Order: sequence, then structure tokens, then C-alpha cells
Amino acid sequence: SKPWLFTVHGTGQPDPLGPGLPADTARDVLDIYRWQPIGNYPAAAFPMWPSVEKGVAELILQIELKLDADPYADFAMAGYSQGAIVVGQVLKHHILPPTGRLHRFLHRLKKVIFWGNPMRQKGFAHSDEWIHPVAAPDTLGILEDRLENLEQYGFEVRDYAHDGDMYASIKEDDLHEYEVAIGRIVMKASGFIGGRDSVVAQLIELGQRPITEGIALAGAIIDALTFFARSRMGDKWPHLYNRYPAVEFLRQ
Repeated sequence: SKPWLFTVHGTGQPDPLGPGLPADTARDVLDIYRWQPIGNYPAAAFPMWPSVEKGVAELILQIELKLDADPYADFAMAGYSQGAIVVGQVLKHHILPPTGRLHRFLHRLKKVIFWGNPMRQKGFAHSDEWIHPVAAPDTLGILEDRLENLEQYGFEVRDYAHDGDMYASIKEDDLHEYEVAIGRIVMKASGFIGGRDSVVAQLIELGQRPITEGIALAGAIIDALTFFARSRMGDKWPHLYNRYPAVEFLRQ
């Protein structure tokens, strides 16, 4: 029957139906897919990880709903930036594992799309046929919990990533460089100050350099992530993507 398309926006777009790469895409294939935008998802720049957890919970919930309702319906997923983390977490830890909550839907998953993916598998990337060069072969997602062995499954994946989009394309050798580590800290933190998962708690565990230096860099990274999330800039930056190859992908 009519397949389902689940979409998760990138940082800064808390409106499921609002403008943005995954929703724009869904709107270009509504003649072949049914569309379920993922809400209850703050798409927050910081703290991001709690935002990710909400998006993950909602994506899992919705998948179960639509797919239990129509057993003959296959599905696809599409996520951008923070949205790519949400889709990536659901795939890796809820669909793929032999006892994952969504594992019974694995045989029904046909296509997954990531743009600007912090969990992007090493050396796995596709061009968006645009003004930016595809991410290089020795780069991967910044996050340590990243996708692996995607080519080993029946579904097909598109992971669009530009060099210049650093968190989507870190060089393997740079993975534990200080600036990179603090970037990972910011993305995983529950908040700046608070419990075991705060930026400050993580900075202490990291060590290497004075705490004050780590606080300052974390702040500056947060100021920049916020700048991308909620600021009118041009439409030709590397963290942005042309959605059409992904459209021609969904359309098969």
C-alpha cells in the first residue's frame, strides 16, 4: 500500500510542518508517500541531547502507530542535522538490533535519508548535486555512537554530507582533538551546569586544559550553533543541502 515517510527537522525548526530540508522533501513526494512529520521535538541547539531524546521517542511512537495500522505499508525515514541523529538513533538502536523495539519492522524499511549527519558512518556519503563537494573518504560523523555496516542491510540509505560541514565530516585522525572533543561534549550534554552529564562535569572528565578554557570554547560553540539555528544568513553555506537528489531517491 501507500508507504509512510517519517521526517525529523534539523536544529532550530520545532514545527514539524514548517520549512526545512526533510519537510520540504516530503512535500515533493506526497503523491507516492504518506507523510508523518515528527513533533513533540524541540529541535533545540542547546541542550541538544535532551532534544534528541524527545525526537527519538516520538519517531519510535509514530512508526509503531502507522505501521501497525497498515501491515502492508513499507516505510522510509528522513532527518537533517539534529534530525539525522534522531533517525540514526532509531535505526541503529531500535530497528537493527535483534531485540530492538522496532526490529519487526526492519523488513519493511526501504529507504533512509540523512543530511548533515553527526552519526554518519565512516566513508559513507552521497553528493547533493549542488555547489558543495561531497565529504571526503577519510571522514565520518563526530559522534562516537555512529552508524556502521549500513551496506550490509536490505534497505537503501542516502547520507548527504559536505566537506565544510565538520560535525558530519570529521577526519578520523582528528577524532580526539580537544576542539572536537568539546564539540561532542556540547552535543551530548544535559545542560551546562548540573548533573553527571553537564558540560562542566564532562569538561572535568576530559581534563587536558584548564576548565576555564573549556568553558569558554563550549560557550562559543553554543553561540555558533545558535547562530545557525535562529539567524537569517545566506542559502549557500556548507551545512545546507540541495534536496532534489533525495527527492529522486524517494521517488525511486
